[PDB]
Amino acid sequence: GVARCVARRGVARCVARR
Repeated sequence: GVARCVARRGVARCVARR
């Protein structure tokens, strides 16, 4: 449920984790 945007080598990856 937690939409987390993580910067992965410049790329902004928004993934929902629980």
